[PDB]
Amino acid sequence: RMKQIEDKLEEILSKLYHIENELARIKKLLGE
Amino acid sequence: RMKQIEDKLEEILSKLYHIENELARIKKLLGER
Amino acid sequence: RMKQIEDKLEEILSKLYHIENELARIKKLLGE
Amino acid sequence: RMKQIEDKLEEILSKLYHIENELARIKKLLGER
Repeated sequence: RMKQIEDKLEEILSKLYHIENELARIKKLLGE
Repeated sequence: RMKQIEDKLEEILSKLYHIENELARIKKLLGER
Repeated sequence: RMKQIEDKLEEILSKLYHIENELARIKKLLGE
Repeated sequence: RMKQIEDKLEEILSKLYHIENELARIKKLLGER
């Protein structure tokens, strides 16, 4: 059951990368 | 405990989609203003 | 080794709650 | 795989502290402006 966990974790990370890109766009809209 | 883990996984995944959608609304609000 | 994982997961969640509070403060500073 | 899991846990935990700190800088920037 490691693999079903690792799978979700990968998916979790990928959300965090997508969040980082939302915050890159936002920081630029903000003048930083 | 695996069920518990798996709940916790999902609960994290939901707060992530919620986070992403509150960011995406902030982003739209700054892009149109 | 479930418990060492569940532990980190709890900790992960707690970060996400803290992020939500950062975004509550920010949304109000933004007029929403 | 547990080592892999444990790496992945930590990698998520780092992007979380990084996320939190970029939010905290945005928050300061809007509170002082």
